Amino acid sequence: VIDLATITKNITDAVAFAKSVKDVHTLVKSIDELAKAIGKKIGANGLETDADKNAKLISGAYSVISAVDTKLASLEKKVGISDDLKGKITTVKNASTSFLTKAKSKTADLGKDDVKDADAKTAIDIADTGAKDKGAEELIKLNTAIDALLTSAEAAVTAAINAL
Amino acid sequence: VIDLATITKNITDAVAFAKSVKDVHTLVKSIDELAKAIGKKIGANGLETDADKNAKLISGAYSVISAVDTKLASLEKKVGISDDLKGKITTVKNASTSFLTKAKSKTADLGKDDVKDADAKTAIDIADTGAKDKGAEELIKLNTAIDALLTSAEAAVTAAINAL
Ligand code: NI
Ligand code: NI
Ligand code: NI
Ligand code: NI
Repeated sequence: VIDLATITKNITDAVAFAKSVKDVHTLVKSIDELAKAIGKKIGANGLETDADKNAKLISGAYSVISAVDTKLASLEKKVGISDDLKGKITTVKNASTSFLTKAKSKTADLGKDDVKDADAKTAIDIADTGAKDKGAEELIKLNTAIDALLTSAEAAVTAAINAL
Repeated sequence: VIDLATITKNITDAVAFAKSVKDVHTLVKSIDELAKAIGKKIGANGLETDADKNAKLISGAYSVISAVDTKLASLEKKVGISDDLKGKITTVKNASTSFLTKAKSKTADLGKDDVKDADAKTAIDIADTGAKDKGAEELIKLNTAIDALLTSAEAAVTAAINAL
């Protein structure tokens, strides 16, 4: 009296799902690395200060969240996910779309020839002490939503290993 | 007479190692998203063309690979890793150190007030049909090295679940 095939499939499934979620979490976290580059140039010894001219960096962030967005779109579709987890996915996807919509709507500010440090922070820096009025707020919401989904996905992996 | 607990620990350890590896592969792949942004502004409908002024975007990529490099430096140190995997990690960390070294070395090209698209491509765009002479070559190497590490890491997870 025991049971292995079903338990094995359950760990495989839960791990496969966590993989997709983890990949999305990494991408979102990575905007924090891009924010460190606001107003920075590559110099002889690493990043040094060279304020402003940030547009293409924000474009980078936008490109990354685009990929997040596309990945979640595809996750939303996976078969055999619990209603629960599908909901947590939708919350992330909504947050991601939100960020992209906000950024687009601030084209005049974020796409101009010289986006100043302050404004770049309002788009992509979650520790921004300024207004978070050009993406940052939406980025915080995304971070909260993906942290929730990842917590759930990893919980399932743990449960599937210990139900062993 | 199989030892549920040793099998369980091995799944857990292999999965935690893959988690770290996977997070590094995603950070490296993300450079491909950033490259899509070279010479693009955020516009009312998404990225649109706005040539050049790419320095801060390259800084972004630089920042991201710093994070990769740091993560691998920590991985290198994990206890209980097989010599084989350790070697596979070293190949990745070497490649990321290489990238940062090359970028730094091309400061006069990459940190100037107007880095043109072509140049940006030679740093951070692995499908660049131009020279790969300011980072791209090293980024391609990094890509190969982490793909190999990831393949190994994921193989171990599947072995660990299958050994079950
Ligand atoms: Ni300057
Ligand atoms: Ni997070
Ligand atoms: Ni322009
Ligand atoms: Ni790859």
